[PDB]
Amino acid sequence: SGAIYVGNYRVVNRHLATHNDWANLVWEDSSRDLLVSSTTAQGCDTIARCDCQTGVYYCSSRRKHYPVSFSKPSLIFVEASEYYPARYQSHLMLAVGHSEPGDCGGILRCQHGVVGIVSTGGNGLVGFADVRDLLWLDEE
Ligand SMILES: NC(=O)[C@H]1CCCN(C(=O)CC2CSC2)C1
Ligand SMILES: [Zn+2]
Repeated sequence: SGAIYVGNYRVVNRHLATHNDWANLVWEDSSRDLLVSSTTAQGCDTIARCDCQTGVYYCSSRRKHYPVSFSKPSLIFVEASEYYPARYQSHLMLAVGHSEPGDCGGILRCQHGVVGIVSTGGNGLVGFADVRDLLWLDEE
């Protein structure tokens, strides 16, 4: 579990969104595994607006932050889950990290701010939903 709190937005994995998220919906995209809902209180996270391919992510199944190298956002095949059917998830970045279920949500960050949020993983893979192109998170 985990979310990004920027401005009056809460960014979560779409497959972990609550009823309150759906009832206060701003934007959702199943192909990216992302959902954004509105918040009453202002958040403290800042979104990175950069081209970093190195950063650090939080792994809840280890209680640890790990440094990682990650690929550029791309269309990657995601096998069948209890969450989605075989498809291609877009705007996904992969790294060698550990992951296990209970993982989605953890933040990936660089020196500029938040880059994205664990979304994929396994056999040593940990893939993350990029948010750096969502410029509207910084306003309104
Ligand atoms: N984004 C997806 O399609 C996910 C949905 C949940 C399951 N999934 C995973 O890769 C689970 C790993 C271990 S924590 C992430 C595919
Ligand atoms: Zn950066």
